[PDB]
Amino acid sequence: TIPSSITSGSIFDLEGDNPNPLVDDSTLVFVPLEAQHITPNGNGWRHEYKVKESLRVAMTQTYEVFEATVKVEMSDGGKTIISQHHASDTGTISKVYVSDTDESGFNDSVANNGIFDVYVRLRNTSGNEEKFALGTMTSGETFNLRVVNNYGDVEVTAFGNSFGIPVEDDSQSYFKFGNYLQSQDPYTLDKCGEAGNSNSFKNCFEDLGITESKVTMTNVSYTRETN
Ligand SMILES: [Ca+2]
Repeated sequence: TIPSSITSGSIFDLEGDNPNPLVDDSTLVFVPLEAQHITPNGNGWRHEYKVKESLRVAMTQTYEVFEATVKVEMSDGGKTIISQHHASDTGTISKVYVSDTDESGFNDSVANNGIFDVYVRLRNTSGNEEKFALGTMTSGETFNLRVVNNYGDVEVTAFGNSFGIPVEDDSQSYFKFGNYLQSQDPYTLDKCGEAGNSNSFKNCFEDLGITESKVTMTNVSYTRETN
């Protein structure tokens, strides 16, 4: 069953109220094309859970483990962030992607061919992102995701591949997970749409041919200890 920290809101706040991700006691379904949740600075639509403001502390002050069995069904060319450590500012600290773009450096890296790269970017102590390819998948396939924050040393494992480094600390950091669909051309990597304008993203996803984007998470666990 889905942990109560999620289902009850004791730890996580929901972004995108409808539909609710809990489709049965053991399954989370994140569908940003339906939830269509936005923020002032966002660059797409999201359906996502986030650690609530009151519990946030420095990356170096918690031990967190998130694990999930993740199935992804998404139109060719789609790109989403399915888990991330977010900074206090607009920064990010860790991001895990499922992505069908021409961005170089991954196992596929071929735009719009239905083969999604699964990779991670981790922001190091110098403030620079390091990226690492974990695997590839086609729509409908499933993989295992494990994200660990060991007091500032962040590790991601998927498809049996692991990568981790110490990350730039942020005093009010927070973990999020779900399906944050990115409004971006997969060929050119140009962003599409206008911040805060939900209709703009509507039109972007139509033009990008993104008519399916469903992240299903099962066998989910989350632990959090603070120091
Ligand atoms: Ca591809």
